[PDB]
Amino acid sequence: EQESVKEFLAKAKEEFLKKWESPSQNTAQLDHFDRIKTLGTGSFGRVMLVKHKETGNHYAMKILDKQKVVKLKQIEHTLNEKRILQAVNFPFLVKLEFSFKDNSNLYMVMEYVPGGEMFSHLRRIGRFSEPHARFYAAQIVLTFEYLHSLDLIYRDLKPENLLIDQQGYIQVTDFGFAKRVKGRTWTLCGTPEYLAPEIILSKGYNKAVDWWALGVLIYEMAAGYPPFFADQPIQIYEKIVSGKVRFPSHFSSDLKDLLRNLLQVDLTKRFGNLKNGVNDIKNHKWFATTDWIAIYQRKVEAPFIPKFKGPGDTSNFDDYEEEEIRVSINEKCGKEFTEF
Ligand SMILES: NC(=O)c1ccccc1
Ligand SMILES: NC(=O)c1ccccc1
Repeated sequence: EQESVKEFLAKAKEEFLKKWESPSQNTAQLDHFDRIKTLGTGSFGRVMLVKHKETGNHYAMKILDKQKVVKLKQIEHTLNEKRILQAVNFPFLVKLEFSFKDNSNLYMVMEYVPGGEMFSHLRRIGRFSEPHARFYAAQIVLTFEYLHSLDLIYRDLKPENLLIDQQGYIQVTDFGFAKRVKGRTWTLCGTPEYLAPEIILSKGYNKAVDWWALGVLIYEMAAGYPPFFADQPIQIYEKIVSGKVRFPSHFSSDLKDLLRNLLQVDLTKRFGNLKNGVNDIKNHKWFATTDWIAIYQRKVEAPFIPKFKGPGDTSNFDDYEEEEIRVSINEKCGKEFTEF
């Protein structure tokens, strides 16, 4: 690799480790914000559009219920999420601006991206052309090069976690499954359609699972649907481990070849996990038109720009029941979340 890239990644790791070793804590509080709208929901939390009352800035606030995190055995994962997010810095990662906790909840306040999820745009248009899919894929390749060099595995690549910003670039959100890992890790987590075979088979796995997920994402972007689909998860898992994928006829030969090497069931043969690491992907003929430095510098004109009216527009997100956000008079799970 060019020394310029080596030195960049050395500095990136230095800066990450300084924040990793001394995480920021308790940098705002709930009554600093006005609640605007629910942007998304899950089994143990929600994401809200909020406005800071003194500055007028909008943010997306992820709120996790401590008692539900405990019950759903997500304690370590939520601590990972916040500790990693407060320590990273890359053009295609959403920025965490504040974090704090109270008697009931954990709070992560991040930059609001009004363009919405790639998922919505993909389903609205049907599929992306190869150039369009390649523009997004290149950003994920660089983001994984960054994360993996910090010994981080992402573990939740899917279109819902990729927001499209005002310049049409990706900002990856939701680090709920991200983890700092030297060697292997074992937790069953992710989203079924995107799981690598070695996760399904309960092996000790590594960063190669992210490269598998990139194969799934590129396939889904270019086809309009993911390569392994079924009504039951077990049926999805049978397809994933089988080593069989069918490509639409409109796929280019270069795209098929790249995907066979990312969707390689044998992790020891999968692109991104060989001796040349990420460069087997960056040098593949499907990426021959990609100017990697220009992508990093956000100098490439994007395939499209989401339509939105301003930093408070929620039109690109959908409508959810507006539920109360209660804070108990008594502290819950204090010990479990001491480090948050
Ligand atoms: N009540 C509040 O201050 C609040 C602010 C933001 C989100 C939810 C609640
Ligand atoms: N950062 C955001 O704008 C965001 C929006 C919705 C869900 C998650 C994050």
